Amino acid sequence: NNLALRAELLATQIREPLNNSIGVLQSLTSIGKSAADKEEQERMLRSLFSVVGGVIISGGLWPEPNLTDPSLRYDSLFFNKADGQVDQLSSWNNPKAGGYDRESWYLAAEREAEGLYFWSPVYVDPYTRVEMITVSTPYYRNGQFAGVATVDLSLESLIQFVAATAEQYNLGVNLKDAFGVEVVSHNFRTYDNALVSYYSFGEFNWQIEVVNAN
Ligand SMILES: [Cl-]
Repeated sequence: NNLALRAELLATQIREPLNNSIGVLQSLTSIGKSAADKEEQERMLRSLFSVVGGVIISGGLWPEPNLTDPSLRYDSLFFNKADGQVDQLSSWNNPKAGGYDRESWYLAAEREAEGLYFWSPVYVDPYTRVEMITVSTPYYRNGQFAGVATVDLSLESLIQFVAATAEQYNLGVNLKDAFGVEVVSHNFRTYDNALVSYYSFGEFNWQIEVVNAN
């Protein structure tokens, strides 16, 4: 057959939500690095999450906190794509609740070099309750680290996309993340010396194993 070719075609599709998330992150960092005030940034972030599609379901800006008046310490700008409307959530900003600067996806990007991207483990967002993977990156202002930008990928949407694509190409696929978690497993099994095509998106990035479907 043409297993290796179809496996590359599948990998190219699996790459789309990855590329898509990076692109949205770059828009977020543009907004964070800009001179826009907070109401203007909220406006642009709402518009951004209104226009993005695919598996992107939520995300936003996470300024370095000022740990005062309790309501002032945290001023995250976090947006969730619900009917089809976009909601801004304030849930991370009450100090009593712990704040956001100790979260894995914040810490991974904190004070890192602009232009580096970090992938969170799978988790259920404690406030939107959506199971997701998060890509994060730092943004800077005046040379000084200013905060973290995030984009959340819906796991459910990613699974449906990867599995539907594999099925169209008459493939089975297992996709694992940088923590070894099985993100998607669609019609994947090995017996009678079936060939497996392996493709790595990076040493600590996603991995796929691909078989022909019968
Ligand atoms: Cl699955």
